[PDB]
Amino acid sequence: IGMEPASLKEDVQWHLLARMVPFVENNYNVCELGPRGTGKSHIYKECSPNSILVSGGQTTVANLFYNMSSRRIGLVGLWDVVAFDQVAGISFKDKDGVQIMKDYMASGSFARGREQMEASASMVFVGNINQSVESLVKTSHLLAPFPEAMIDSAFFDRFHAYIPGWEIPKMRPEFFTNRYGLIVDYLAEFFREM
Amino acid sequence: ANDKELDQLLNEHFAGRVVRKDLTKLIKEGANVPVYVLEYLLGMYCASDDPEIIEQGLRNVKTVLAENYVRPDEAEKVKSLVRERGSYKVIDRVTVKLNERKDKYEASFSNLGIKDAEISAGIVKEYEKLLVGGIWVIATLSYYFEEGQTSSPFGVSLLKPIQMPNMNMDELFSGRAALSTDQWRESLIRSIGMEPASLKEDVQWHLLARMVPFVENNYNVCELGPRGTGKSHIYKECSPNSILVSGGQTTVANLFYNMSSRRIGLVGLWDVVAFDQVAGISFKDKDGVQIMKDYMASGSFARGREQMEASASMVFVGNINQSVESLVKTSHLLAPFPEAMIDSAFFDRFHAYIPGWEIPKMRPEFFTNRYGLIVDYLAEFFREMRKRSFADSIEKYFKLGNNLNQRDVIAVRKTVSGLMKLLYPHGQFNKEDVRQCLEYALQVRRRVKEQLKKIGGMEFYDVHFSYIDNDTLEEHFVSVKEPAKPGFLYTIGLSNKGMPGLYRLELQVTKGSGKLATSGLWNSSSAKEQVKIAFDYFKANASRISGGSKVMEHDFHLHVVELQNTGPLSHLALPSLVAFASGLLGRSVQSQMVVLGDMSLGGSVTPVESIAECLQVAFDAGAKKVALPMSSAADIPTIPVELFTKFQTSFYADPVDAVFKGLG
Repeated sequence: IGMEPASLKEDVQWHLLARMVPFVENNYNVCELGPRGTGKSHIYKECSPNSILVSGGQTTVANLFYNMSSRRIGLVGLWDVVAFDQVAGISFKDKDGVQIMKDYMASGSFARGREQMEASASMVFVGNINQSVESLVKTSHLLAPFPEAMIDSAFFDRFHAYIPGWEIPKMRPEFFTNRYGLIVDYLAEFFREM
Repeated sequence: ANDKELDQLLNEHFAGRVVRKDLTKLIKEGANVPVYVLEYLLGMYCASDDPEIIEQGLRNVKTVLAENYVRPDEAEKVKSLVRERGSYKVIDRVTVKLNERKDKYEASFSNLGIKDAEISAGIVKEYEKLLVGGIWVIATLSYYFEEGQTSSPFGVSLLKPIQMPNMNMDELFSGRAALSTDQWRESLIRSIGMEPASLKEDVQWHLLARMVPFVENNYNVCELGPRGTGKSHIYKECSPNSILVSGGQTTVANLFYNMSSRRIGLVGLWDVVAFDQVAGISFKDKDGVQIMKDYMASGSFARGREQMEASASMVFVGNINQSVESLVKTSHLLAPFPEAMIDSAFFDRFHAYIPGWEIPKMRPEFFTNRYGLIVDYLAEFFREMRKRSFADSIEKYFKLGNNLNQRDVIAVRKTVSGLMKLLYPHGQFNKEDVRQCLEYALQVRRRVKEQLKKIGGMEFYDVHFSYIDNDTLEEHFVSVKEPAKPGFLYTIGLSNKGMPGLYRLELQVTKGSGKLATSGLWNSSSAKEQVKIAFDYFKANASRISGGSKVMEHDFHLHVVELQNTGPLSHLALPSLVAFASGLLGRSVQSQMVVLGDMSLGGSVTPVESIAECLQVAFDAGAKKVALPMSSAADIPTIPVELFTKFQTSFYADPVDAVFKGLG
């Protein structure tokens, strides 16, 4: 991925491995919240062609899942990993978007219109930390940076992991390895075939 | 031991057609090939239950599904392997159509993208399910191309179904007849994954009520219960032919008819449609409530330029947060429904209320791990069973009571037909089983009728659901487990049979023209005439009793509710007159009074016949007060004084004095 194993502690290496876990698991929903500059999204935009990053926070339900007009499957049918960056920006025009998301990430398939479609895409929520971890624990829940529209126990309970984005240090050149590494899409196709 | 005998019975009469359930969740994960495919594959390979047999079958199933599955995006790649190698095994959903222009059988693969594969007549005639909705199969696709040919070079050489190929009526009915009713019921309960031995028999009947919608065409039912009672699992994972409208935001364009696309809504594609989280139901279009009313009324709804018929059965699954008794005393149990649909006629549509509170929360001792029916098997069982009808089986043994009008008759008939189809598909059944299914149907219908009563007032008061035996002519009354207002009182009297009974009289007074109407008098002409005499006395004595209230300017209806099932009551003049006085003056009758005796048109009161049993009933009723004529004073010594000691007795001189004693 370009990180230096010798320059990182073993726990941070485990966290980075947890970052790539979704690439091998079908319908893996994972949420990571971490400080800026910690290289959260680099793995999701540079290190894999089977992963897509959705920025801007505003995206339509049909675009992700299935279009009534064009009768074609959405992003979940096209990429192995779908990653929502800047989770604070997540907003849906339809109110059922949250419900259809919940059904999808619960069952791996969604019934929209008259038809139920399967999808093995794994969903990731990458967000920025604004306040210290101790203060966040004392005053609120760690999932606070999600907008109020999706702050729900049922919505969060489908999540399988909350990655400690604070534990990984902010990206610095000594963290960027310069040794021999596996080919990027070699590793990506490895992930796909596993 | 009995469950083991059930296993051998299933293996004898459902060979390769049933399977256990723990392996299903073991292989569940999230990979592919939906659950019924998995469990049919388990049933075909894993025959016995030797630990080695079980484990090897599991490993074989997993390795086969992991080796011969094809994902869509790589499908073209597979084609090349077919071309260069000449033959290749693939797992795919195949659907077969007859090309009459070429007069050949043309199979299409949903994932591979082949739309014109050639398939032999023998294979398609072997598995008729290829011609219905397409099935996941393992196929050895072969490639053979000729220059200038018109037929597609891709042909199917070998095809093995990973799903069920067929269901036979005769072996099905024979296997059902091979088991007892309790055994069959527990078999179906285990089929969903529930352990019947961990659930009470009444919970088993409620579970069967849950499967009732799948088997009866155009069946409306509502079930409200606490969180985690397992309401939605049946309607989501236990049927490929049912749908659960999530989010509450359903549009009549999406639900009934999208006139933009000229396409019928959901009600045309699924056998069961269920609304979870009923409180969240909100219709953007105003027609939603009325279109649902009409569809439940007929099963056919008019939209745009066409009348469309649909047989989808409608289920309303809801969550209750408060205790049962709180909603019972403070509200109606149909409270969770949104205010927009809280209407008498809308809930009049419903054929049954399932008591979700009586359902205990799921806990793996409730989850069976024994042999069960295949979910695909049971679902297509329901689908086939929908074509039949046992609704006329009720007339052979019982007749319905007069308190159920046409719609209540329709609802109970549909429910009894559904239970008959579930428990006795073979068509042979006894009079006791008809009794049981009929009484359950009457319970749920009466529950709905009580809710309609509480919501709408007068027009749903006839809630005394009962059924009469054809042979013994005995009537059985069935009920539900779960400062009197003016015009409300109690009376004790001998029935037509001469036995003492207590009855509640309820008078509703509105503005009108002085008319009087009666209900709940068991069509007794003498009782109606007693009521008419009482009202004539009330009109004649309006000045004496009311002191100015006009009887002529108001309309009155009085209803009789029987509490002890003693029979029809004849003498009603005095209680009716007391009801008139209480309702018109708006003064509550004093608590725990029973109005007794009868009065003639001239105002003469009659002694209470068998005053001893009447006052004993008053004691047993929880009363503390008695209103009695002076003619029953000579009957005072005939009762022990200790029985009198629990009442504060108030005698009266005339019916007007009876009014004064009652109102205080």
